[PDB]
Amino acid sequence: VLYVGSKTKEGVVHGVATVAEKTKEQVTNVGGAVVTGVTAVAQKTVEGAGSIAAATGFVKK
Amino acid sequence: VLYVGSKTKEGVVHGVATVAEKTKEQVTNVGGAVVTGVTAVAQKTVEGAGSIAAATGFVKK
Amino acid sequence: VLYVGSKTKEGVVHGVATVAEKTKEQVTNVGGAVVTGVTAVAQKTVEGAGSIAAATGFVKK
Amino acid sequence: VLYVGSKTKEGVVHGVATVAEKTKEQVTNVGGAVVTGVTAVAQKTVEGAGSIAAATGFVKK
Amino acid sequence: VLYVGSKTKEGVVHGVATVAEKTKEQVTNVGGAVVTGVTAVAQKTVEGAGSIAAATGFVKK
Amino acid sequence: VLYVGSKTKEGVVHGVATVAEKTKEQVTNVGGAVVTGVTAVAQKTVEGAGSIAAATGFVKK
Repeated sequence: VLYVGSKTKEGVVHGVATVAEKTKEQVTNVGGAVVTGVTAVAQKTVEGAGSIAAATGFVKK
Repeated sequence: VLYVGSKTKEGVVHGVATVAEKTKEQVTNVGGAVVTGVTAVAQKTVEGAGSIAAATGFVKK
Repeated sequence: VLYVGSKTKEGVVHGVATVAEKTKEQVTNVGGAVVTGVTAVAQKTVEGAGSIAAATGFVKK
Repeated sequence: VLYVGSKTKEGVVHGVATVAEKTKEQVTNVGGAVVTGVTAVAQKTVEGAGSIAAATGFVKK
Repeated sequence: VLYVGSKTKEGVVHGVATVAEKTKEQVTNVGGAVVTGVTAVAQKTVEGAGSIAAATGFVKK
Repeated sequence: VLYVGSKTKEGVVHGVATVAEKTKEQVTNVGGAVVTGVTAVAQKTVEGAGSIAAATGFVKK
């Protein structure tokens, strides 16, 4: 009947500092799924499936 | 009946600092799915499936 | 009937500092699922399955 | 007689990532010297005095 | 007679990540010297006095 | 006569990650010297006095 939600945070990312000094970064994929280098991600889902970094090789049916 | 949501945050990203010094970055994909280098992403879904960095090799049916 | 949620946090990441000095980073995938390098991720799901870094080789049916 | 200096670094700063979330930052100075917030500074001096963040109240003579 | 200095580093700073979440930062100085918040600084001096964060109240002579 | 210095490091700082969550940081100085918060500093001096974070109240002469 009454909802006084104030300064609420849901799925929040803040204050991130990153440094990546790589001389060689290589990815080789053959028929699959590769997810690499996810940083500072936020989301909110209502009545649904919520993935961030989800890999699936294949779905044979 | 009453909703007084104030200063609410849902799926929020802020204050991000990144440095990437790479001499060589290489990706090789053959028939699959490759997701690389997602940074500072935010979203909100209502009554739906919400992905951010989702890879799927293939869907054979 | 009454909900006075104030300064609530649900699925929150903040204050992260990272340094990655790698001379060579290599990934080789053949028909599967590889998830690498997830950092500073937050999410909130309501009535749904919530994954962050979920890998599945394949789903044969 | 011979100097084959190669890829030499002297006074070098690189790859810096910073985040500063401050709600209130205040400085009050009365007759002195205040140095605040030096970041990612580099220099090289030859036959001279080299300061970066040097404060001196006063020099009465 | 011969100097083959190669890939030499002298006074070098690299790969720094910092996060500072401060609600209130205050400095009050009366007739002195205050040095605050030096980060990721590098220098090289030859035949001279090298300071980075040096404070001196006063020099009465 | 011969100097084959290779990959030499002198006064080097690298790979530093810092997080500072302070609710209130206060400094009060009256006629002296205050040095606060030095981080990731490097230097090299040749034939000279090298200080990094040196405080001196005063020099009366």
